[PDB]
Amino acid sequence: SNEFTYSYLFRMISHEMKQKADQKLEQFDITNEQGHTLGYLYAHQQDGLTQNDIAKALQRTGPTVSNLLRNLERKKLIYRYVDAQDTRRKNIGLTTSGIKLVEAFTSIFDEMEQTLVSQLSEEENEQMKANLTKMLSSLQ
Amino acid sequence: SNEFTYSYLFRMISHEMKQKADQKLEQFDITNEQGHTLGYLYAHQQDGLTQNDIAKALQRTGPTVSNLLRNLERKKLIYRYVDAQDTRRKNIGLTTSGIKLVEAFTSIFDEMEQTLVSQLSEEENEQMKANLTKMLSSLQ
Ligand SMILES: CC[n+]1c(-c2ccccc2)c2cc(N)ccc2c2ccc(N)cc21
Ligand SMILES: CC[n+]1c(-c2ccccc2)c2cc(N)ccc2c2ccc(N)cc21
Ligand SMILES: [K+]
Ligand SMILES: [K+]
Repeated sequence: SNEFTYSYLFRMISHEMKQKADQKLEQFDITNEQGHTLGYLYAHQQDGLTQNDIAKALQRTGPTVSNLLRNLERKKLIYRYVDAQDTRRKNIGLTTSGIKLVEAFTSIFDEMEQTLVSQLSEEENEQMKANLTKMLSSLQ
Repeated sequence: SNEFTYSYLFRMISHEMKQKADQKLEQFDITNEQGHTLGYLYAHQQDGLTQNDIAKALQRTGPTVSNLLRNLERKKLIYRYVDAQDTRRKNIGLTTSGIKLVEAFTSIFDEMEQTLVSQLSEEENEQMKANLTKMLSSLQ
């Protein structure tokens, strides 16, 4: 409808999506930082990740990353295994519970997006995302 | 672009609009409640508003409204004048500084909206607002 400002519609949609996601998030009890770490591992552990690599990629310091990985390992969401190429070296990866956790978190957003996408045709979705991007561009 | 989720675009646009509005808002130093009161007065003072009317419309109690109007009157943003129809009665309205303040606040959003609207054609804007409303509908 034309009775609403873009500000209102965007505020409400964003608020609602946030509320749903948050209500879904309160049962993980894991840190934002740790969530980002687990997601990075989900996306890149096939590269054989070391602590330093995680530090660089996360743009955090070594001891902070150490703290995170220590806490995640305590929770049994990650583990360290001997490198297949070089048995001298160790790599960090997800455990089963970690993979499950990342997939759940991600499924929340994938389902939300799919819900939104299914309301419009492919062309309508394409036009919508393009106009949204133009608008945001107009906001910077 | 299709590389972004609706969640991202809506979060960013809403965040940005919020940041701009807030940065514009920090120089009024007046309450949210008082802002709403002043806006209601801007929209309806021609009806000859009484304290009770404001209470009903704002869905607040009498003494709370009294507190608000007391503070607004202290700041010289509102005033009480004798009713033209019934000199027995008094009405609440904006002063000059109040009208100016409401117009400034409102101009922030009108300008923001106009900025957003000018990026798209009228048909594009109409389609966009309609799809946004459908989507929000899909979120409730
Ligand atoms: C970095 C995004 N992010 C956030 C997050 C951090 C800050 C603000 C907003 C959301 C997050 C927040 C909570 N509570 C739980 C899990 C995650 C998470 C999990 C995985 C991932 N790949 C990114 C994640
Ligand atoms: C009621 C909207 N609202 C809010 C507001 C309140 C709560 C949350 C968000 C914005 C507001 C917040 C500040 N700081 C200053 C002025 C106003 C305002 C002013 C006029 C109006 N007609 C509505 C107004
Ligand atoms: K790895
Ligand atoms: K009045």
